[PDB]
Amino acid sequence: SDFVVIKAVEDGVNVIGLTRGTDTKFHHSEKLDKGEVIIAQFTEHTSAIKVRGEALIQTAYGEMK
Amino acid sequence: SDFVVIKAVEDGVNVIGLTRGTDTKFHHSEKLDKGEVIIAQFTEHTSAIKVRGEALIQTAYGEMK
Amino acid sequence: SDFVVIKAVEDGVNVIGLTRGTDTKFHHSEKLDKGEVIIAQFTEHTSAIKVRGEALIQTAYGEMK
Amino acid sequence: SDFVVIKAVEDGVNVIGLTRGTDTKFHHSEKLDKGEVIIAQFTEHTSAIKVRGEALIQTAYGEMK
Amino acid sequence: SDFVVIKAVEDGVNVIGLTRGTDTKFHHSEKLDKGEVIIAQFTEHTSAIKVRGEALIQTAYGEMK
Amino acid sequence: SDFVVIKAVEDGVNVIGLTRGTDTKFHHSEKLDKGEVIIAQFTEHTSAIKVRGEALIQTAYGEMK
Amino acid sequence: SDFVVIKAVEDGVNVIGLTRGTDTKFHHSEKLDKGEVIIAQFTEHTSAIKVRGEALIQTAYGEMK
Amino acid sequence: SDFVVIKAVEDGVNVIGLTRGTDTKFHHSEKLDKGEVIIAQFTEHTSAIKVRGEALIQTAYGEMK
Amino acid sequence: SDFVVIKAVEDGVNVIGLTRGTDTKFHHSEKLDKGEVIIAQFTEHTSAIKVRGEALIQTAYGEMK
Amino acid sequence: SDFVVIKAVEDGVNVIGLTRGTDTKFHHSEKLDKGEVIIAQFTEHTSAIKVRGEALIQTAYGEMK
Amino acid sequence: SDFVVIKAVEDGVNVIGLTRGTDTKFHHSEKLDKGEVIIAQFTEHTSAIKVRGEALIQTAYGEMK
Amino acid sequence: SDFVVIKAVEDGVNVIGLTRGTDTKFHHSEKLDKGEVIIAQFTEHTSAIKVRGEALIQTAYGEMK
Ligand SMILES: N[C@@H](Cc1c[nH]c2ccccc12)C(=O)O
Ligand SMILES: N[C@@H](Cc1c[nH]c2ccccc12)C(=O)O
Ligand SMILES: N[C@@H](Cc1c[nH]c2ccccc12)C(=O)O
Ligand SMILES: N[C@@H](Cc1c[nH]c2ccccc12)C(=O)O
Ligand SMILES: N[C@@H](Cc1c[nH]c2ccccc12)C(=O)O
Ligand SMILES: N[C@@H](Cc1c[nH]c2ccccc12)C(=O)O
Ligand SMILES: N[C@@H](Cc1c[nH]c2ccccc12)C(=O)O
Ligand SMILES: N[C@@H](Cc1c[nH]c2ccccc12)C(=O)O
Ligand SMILES: N[C@@H](Cc1c[nH]c2ccccc12)C(=O)O
Ligand SMILES: N[C@@H](Cc1c[nH]c2ccccc12)C(=O)O
Ligand SMILES: N[C@@H](Cc1c[nH]c2ccccc12)C(=O)O
Ligand SMILES: N[C@@H](Cc1c[nH]c2ccccc12)C(=O)O
Ligand SMILES: N[C@@H](Cc1c[nH]c2ccccc12)C(=O)O
Ligand SMILES: N[C@@H](Cc1c[nH]c2ccccc12)C(=O)O
Ligand SMILES: N[C@@H](Cc1c[nH]c2ccccc12)C(=O)O
Ligand SMILES: N[C@@H](Cc1c[nH]c2ccccc12)C(=O)O
Ligand SMILES: N[C@@H](Cc1c[nH]c2ccccc12)C(=O)O
Ligand SMILES: N[C@@H](Cc1c[nH]c2ccccc12)C(=O)O
Ligand SMILES: N[C@@H](Cc1c[nH]c2ccccc12)C(=O)O
Ligand SMILES: N[C@@H](Cc1c[nH]c2ccccc12)C(=O)O
Ligand SMILES: N[C@@H](Cc1c[nH]c2ccccc12)C(=O)O
Ligand SMILES: N[C@@H](Cc1c[nH]c2ccccc12)C(=O)O
Ligand SMILES: N[C@@H](Cc1c[nH]c2ccccc12)C(=O)O
Ligand SMILES: N[C@@H](Cc1c[nH]c2ccccc12)C(=O)O
Repeated sequence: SDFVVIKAVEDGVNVIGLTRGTDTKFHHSEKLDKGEVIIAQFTEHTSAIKVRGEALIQTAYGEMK
Repeated sequence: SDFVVIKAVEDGVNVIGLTRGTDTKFHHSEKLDKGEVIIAQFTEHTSAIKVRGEALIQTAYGEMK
Repeated sequence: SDFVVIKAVEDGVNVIGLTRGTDTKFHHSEKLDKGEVIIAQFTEHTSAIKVRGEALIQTAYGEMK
Repeated sequence: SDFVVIKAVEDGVNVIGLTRGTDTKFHHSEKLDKGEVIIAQFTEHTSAIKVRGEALIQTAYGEMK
Repeated sequence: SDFVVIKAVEDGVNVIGLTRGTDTKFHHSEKLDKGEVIIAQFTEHTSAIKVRGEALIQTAYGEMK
Repeated sequence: SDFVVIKAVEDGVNVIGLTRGTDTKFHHSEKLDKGEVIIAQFTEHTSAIKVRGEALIQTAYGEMK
Repeated sequence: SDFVVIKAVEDGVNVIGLTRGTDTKFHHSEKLDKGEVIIAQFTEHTSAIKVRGEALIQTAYGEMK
Repeated sequence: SDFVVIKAVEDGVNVIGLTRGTDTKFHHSEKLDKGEVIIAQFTEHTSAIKVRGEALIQTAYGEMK
Repeated sequence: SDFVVIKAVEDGVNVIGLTRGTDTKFHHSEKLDKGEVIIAQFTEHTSAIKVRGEALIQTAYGEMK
Repeated sequence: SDFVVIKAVEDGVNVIGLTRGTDTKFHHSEKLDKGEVIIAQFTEHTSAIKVRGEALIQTAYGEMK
Repeated sequence: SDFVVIKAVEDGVNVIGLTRGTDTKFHHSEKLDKGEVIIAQFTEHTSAIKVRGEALIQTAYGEMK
Repeated sequence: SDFVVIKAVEDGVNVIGLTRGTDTKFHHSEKLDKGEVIIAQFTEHTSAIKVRGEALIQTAYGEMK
């Protein structure tokens, strides 16, 4: 399954999972400080991912700075 | 499934999910402040995505600035 | 499934879904103001998409300007 | 499924769906004025598409000017 | 399924569908005037396509002028 | 399925289908005059194709001149 | 299924089908005179093809002169 | 399945597996000293991976430094 | 299935099929005179092919002169 | 399945298999002397691989020196 | 299935099949004199191939000289 | 299935198969003298391969000298 790579360029970046289904709610958040990385899949329960704060993002479609 | 990457260049960007099926309405709007990103899939419930406001958008077919 | 990316270059763009099946009718029209984007799939209900107004379009086959 | 992208270069372009099956009949027509686009799939009902008038056409096999 | 793109360079181009099966005959002829285009699939009923008249032809294997 | 594109460079080209199975016989011969094209699939019935006369041929493997 | 393209560079080229199975026998031959072409598949009954005489041969692996 | 390659550039890197499902918890943290590498898959149990500390990361989408 | 293309550069080339299964023996030898070609598949009965004599050989992995 | 190639540049490299499943522990350590190589798959039992010591590592995503 | 191409550069090359399964034994050795080629698949019975003597080898991963 | 190509650059190279499953044991070794090659698959029984001694190794991921 598809995934995203998220690296914090500054402290306090939040990576938020949004629920799959008829409803769209916050189900989990991970905080990244500068330099920390999360590699996160889309899953049965997560169909959208929100990132708050300055991050470097890589997906199958390229880089989002 | 396919997805889209949307980064807000200005405050107040709305990323809107439109319902899959015979009927079409907005089922969710995620508001992004400047710099925030959403990576969102097409899903059982979402078959079109509308973006209002100045955003950087990436899909399987490249970039839309 | 395949999808199309449509960006309005000027106010008053309409993105129209045509019904899949023996009958062909417009089932939904989405208005886009300048700068707004819709990323829309072909679906069980939609097998053709009509775009009226000045728009930038991307598909698997490239760009229409 | 495969699809075609058709943009009218002049007013009065007609995009015509032809029936799949033993018989080949016109089952629907869409008119495009200058700059208007249709993105249309081949489907259960449609196995050939006819275009009358000056149009820019894109398919999986390239551009037909 | 595979398809062919045929554009008439002169009036009176005929695009002819030949029947799939043990027997081979012409089940349909679509006449194209100059500039008109047909995008036609191979199908349950059509396993060969004949073009008479001056036409620009595109397939999966490139162009035929 | 795989197909062949055949264009007659002179009058009197014949495109001949050979029967699939234990037995091999000509089941159909299509005459092509100069400039005429046939796009023909391999099928349940046809597992080899013979071309007589001066023709331009395209397949998945390239061009024969 | 895979196929081969065979063009006679001289008169009297023979293209011979060999049987699939425990036994390897000649089951059919086609004669090509100069310029004539056969496009022939491997099939349920043919698992090897022999060519006698000067021919230009194209397969998925390239050209054999 | 998809995997990640993580190399510690300094001592004290932690590679953390997050649980797949409705709940998201850290189920394992692997410490890496300078120069040590982990190559870790996404799995039935693990649907996101967090990396803390200065690390070189490679995925299908390229490198993070 | 995969195949090999073998052209005799000299008279007396032998193309030998070796049996698939626990036991290995030659089940067929096809003798090629200069210029003759065999295009031969791997099959239910043939899992290795031996060529004796000077031949030009092409496979999925390129040429062997 | 995916695999990794690991070559020891110094004596005492350990290649460690981590268990697939809810629990994570080290089920095997292969010690490599200088120049020795292990080519190791991900498997039913191994879903992460840890390398301690100076090694040259290759995976589907390139080299890690 | 995958295969290997082996050409003897000097007399006395041996191509040896090793048995698939819990046990590993030589089940067949084919001698190749200078210039002779074997194209051999991996099979139900053969899961490793040993080549002794000076040989040119081609596989999906390239050439060994 | 995936395979590896191993050529001995010096005498006395040992290629060792390690068992698939909960246990990781050596089940077979092949010795290669200078210039000798083994092409070995991963299999039901073998999920890791160890090489002792100076060898040239090729896999799907490139060359390991
Ligand atoms: N338990 C979550 C873990 C997860 C995966 N991707 C995420 C993105 C954001 C937050 C959490 C996650 C899930 O399986 O869906
Ligand atoms: N619950 C929504 C979440 C979602 C996915 N993609 C979206 C695009 C826009 C808005 C919401 C979404 C869904 O599963 O469909
Ligand atoms: N990328 C996957 C995510 C996924 C995993 N399991 C799922 C089950 C149902 C729907 C989606 C999923 C998909 O869109 O398919
Ligand atoms: N409810 C519509 C939403 C949609 C998808 N693509 C579209 C294109 C145009 C208009 C509406 C749509 C559907 O699932 O089919
Ligand atoms: N791209 C997928 C989206 C999707 C995921 N799960 C679905 C379930 C039903 C319909 C569509 C979906 C599709 O068109 O199929
Ligand atoms: N491009 C898809 C559209 C689609 C999604 N779900 C469907 C269900 C039925 C028919 C078509 C669809 C297709 O042609 O298959
Ligand atoms: N109802 C038509 C819609 C359509 C798709 N492609 C077309 C091309 C031309 C005209 C109509 C169409 C169908 O499903 O087949
Ligand atoms: N009814 C025809 C339509 C058609 C498709 N391709 C064609 C080519 C030529 C003529 C007609 C056709 C069919 O389904 O087969
Ligand atoms: N390109 C598709 C067109 C198609 C869509 N839905 C279909 C249903 C039946 C037959 C054909 C189709 C095909 O020929 O396969
Ligand atoms: N009825 C023939 C039509 C055909 C397809 N390819 C051909 C090539 C040559 C001659 C006839 C054909 C068939 O289905 O097989
Ligand atoms: N290219 C397709 C054409 C096709 C569509 N629907 C079919 C139904 C039966 C036979 C052929 C077809 C094929 O050879 O299969
Ligand atoms: N190229 C196809 C031709 C084909 C279409 N339908 C078939 C049915 C049976 C045998 C062959 C066919 C094949 O070799 O398979
Ligand atoms: N009836 C033969 C036709 C054929 C296909 N490929 C060939 C090559 C050589 C000779 C005959 C053939 C068959 O189906 O097998
Ligand atoms: N009857 C043999 C024909 C054959 C195919 N490939 C070969 C290679 C060598 C010799 C004979 C063959 C078979 O089906 O297997
Ligand atoms: N990348 C795989 C991970 C995986 C392996 N086995 C699984 C079983 C269930 C769910 C996920 C998995 C996936 O998303 O599918
Ligand atoms: N190239 C095909 C030829 C083929 C068609 N039908 C077959 C039936 C059995 C064996 C082979 C075939 C193959 O090797 O599979
Ligand atoms: N009977 C052997 C033939 C064979 C295939 N590849 C080989 C490599 C070496 C020796 C023999 C073979 C088998 O089917 O497995
Ligand atoms: N390349 C095919 C050869 C093959 C065709 N038909 C077969 C039947 C049984 C075994 C092998 C075959 C394979 O290894 O599978
Ligand atoms: N037992 C864990 C091992 C694992 C795989 N990938 C990981 C990433 C981080 C931490 C642990 C792991 C699992 O199968 O899921
Ligand atoms: N890469 C494979 C590893 C694997 C092999 N056999 C397995 C059995 C069960 C689970 C995983 C595996 C996978 O994730 O699927
Ligand atoms: N490369 C093939 C070899 C093979 C052919 N037939 C087989 C039957 C059983 C096991 C292996 C095979 C594989 O690993 O699958
Ligand atoms: N009998 C062993 C043969 C083998 C394949 N690859 C190997 C690598 C090393 C040693 C032995 C092997 C097996 O099937 O697994
Ligand atoms: N018995 C182990 C062998 C193994 C494969 N990959 C490994 C990586 C590290 C250590 C051991 C292994 C297994 O099948 O999983
Ligand atoms: N690369 C193969 C190895 C393999 C061959 N045969 C197998 C049987 C069972 C498990 C693994 C295999 C895989 O992991 O899929």
